Amino acid sequence: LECVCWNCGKLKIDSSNPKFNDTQRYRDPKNRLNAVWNVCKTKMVCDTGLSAGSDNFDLSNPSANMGHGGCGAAQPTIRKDGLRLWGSWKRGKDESDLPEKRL
Repeated sequence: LECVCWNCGKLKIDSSNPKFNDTQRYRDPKNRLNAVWNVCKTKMVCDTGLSAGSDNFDLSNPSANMGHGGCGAAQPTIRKDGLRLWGSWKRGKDESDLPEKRL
């Protein structure tokens, strides 16, 4: 659940991130899952393939602009409570907004 998007169900990360391929190197399925989850447990938003922060529009190599097609939905923080799972959404940078906690 942490590794997968909450709404579209797609992986939060794609081959775009070099760390993703570094994790993909692993042959054991368990180790691959551990690595991918370790990388993806920080991504709180389903990336839409548009890296915000790079203003250089390189037209020489269009091959590096095809995102997996994410929906941008905010991701929750998942915690274990006995036999239950709790998901806490956090919105924006403002600290006055209480996170939305749902079972």
